[PDB]
Parts: sequence; C-alpha cells; structure tokens
Amino acid sequence: IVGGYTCGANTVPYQVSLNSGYHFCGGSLINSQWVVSAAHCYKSGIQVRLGEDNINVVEGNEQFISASKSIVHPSYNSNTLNNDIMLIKLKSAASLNSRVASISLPTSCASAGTQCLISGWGNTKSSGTSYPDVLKCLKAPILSDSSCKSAYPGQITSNMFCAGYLEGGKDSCQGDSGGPVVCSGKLQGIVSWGSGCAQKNKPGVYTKVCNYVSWIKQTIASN
Ligand SMILES: CC(=N)N1CCC(Oc2ccc([C@H](Cc3ccc4ccc(C(=N)N)cc4c3)C(=O)O)cc2)CC1
Ligand SMILES: [Ca+2]
Repeated sequence: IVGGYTCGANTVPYQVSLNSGYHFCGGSLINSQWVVSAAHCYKSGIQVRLGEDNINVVEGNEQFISASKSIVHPSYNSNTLNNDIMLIKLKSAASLNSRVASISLPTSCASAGTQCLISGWGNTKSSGTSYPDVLKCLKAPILSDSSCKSAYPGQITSNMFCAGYLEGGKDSCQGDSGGPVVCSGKLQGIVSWGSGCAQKNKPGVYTKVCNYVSWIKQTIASN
C-alpha cells in the first residue's frame, strides 16, 4: 500500500495472509471455513494466516491453517484478469474472535464516490521497493467508470472497478493482490491490478465482488 497508514494490530480482523514459505498475497475471510482472494494468486500448497499484524513476528493472536481446496473462477482469463477471483477452503474451521473475524458479502454494489478501506502487506513505494512487515491501510473512493476506462482503454470490463486517486500518491501495489476493499462494511473489491503503483492517472483496478455473490454462495455450499 502506497501513501497509506499503519492500521494498528488486528484492526482489520478479516484480512488474511496467503503464505507458501513467505507471504505472497492477501485475502478475506468470509466465514470460519472460507477465504476469498484473487485468481492470479493461485498457487499449490497454500497456508492461510489469520490474526496477523507483523508477518515476520509471532505475537500470539495468529492461526495458521492449510488450505484443503482452491477454486478459481470458471471464467478467469489470465491474459486480461477478467473474473480475477478465487475461493479457498480451510482444512479446519478458524476460531472466530475479536482479532479473527469474517467480512460480509454485499447485498448490492457500491456507487461511485463511496469511500472504501483497502489493506495489505504489499510494496509501499511508487518508485522502488520497500515491503512493510505490519499491515498498511488506505481509505480510497470508488472512481467513476468513465475515469477508469479512460485510464485503461479497452481493458476494463463490467467485472472491474477503479478506486483511488487520479493525482496519484495513494494506491494498492504488488503484494496487496487478493486483498480486501471494504465499503459500507461489505467486501466490494479484491486487489487485482494496475499500471505501476500510485502513478498519476493510473488508479488501481479491483474485481467487482458484487457480481459474484451468487457464484460464491453456491460454490461454498457445494464444497
Ligand atoms: C491485455 C490486458 N487486458 N491487460 C494486461 C494485463 C493486466 O494485468 C496485469 C497483471 C499483472 C501485472 C503485474 C504488476 C502488478 C501486479 C499486481 C498489482 C496490484 C495492484 C496494483 C495497483 N497499482 N493498484 C498494481 C499491480 C501491478 C506484472 O507486471 O506482471 C500487471 C498487469 C490486465 C489488463
Ligand atoms: Ca505474525
């Protein structure tokens, strides 16, 4: 997260860290047994880490649970990142408490202008590399589709939305992928892609979660 602020230990209880010997992507806990992340984060041998603050220090509030199965969206296109969403089932149910909580799915999509909270352990530099060990947060509004499509001609589908600032300076970045974009207390987006990080006229692109609620519910109930 570039231009954000330190969230504070366990202030984003639904945030998860996907680990394969190291942190590689973020995710969101939707219930005690399921995690939603980005399809481009797919890997074999994923361990889900909950209750995390500093990813390099064990503070006693963590729960490390291996994934039993991963389900990438059936229409995921790796070339365009259309339908960049995947579901991960935990081998054992997570114990929900103050520091480990689930985030609710939307009843409707969020309108442009709505302020959201984006979080992650990704790169904090727009130019250069500096990975934080503590969770970073960023408040950002959902941008109009026009501004989004103008920034990325012919690359934005109805399953994506832009959020952030056209002037640059604040944005999600590499390492934040698969992470949560929560607006009005509901999971509205998943960190997907963009052009660089925090660059002028290049806002972040996120998977529009409100389009997948039916698929999510049917899939988790059948697996
Ligand atoms: C042809 C087409 N339709 N495209 C091209 C691919 C594009 O997807 C991608 C997929 C991956 C990449 C990465 C770089 C990357 C990865 C994750 C990111 C996550 C967030 C942000 C951001 N600035 N908000 C930027 C990122 C940038 C890389 O360098 O490999 C960049 C664009 C979708 C749009
Ligand atoms: Ca830790």
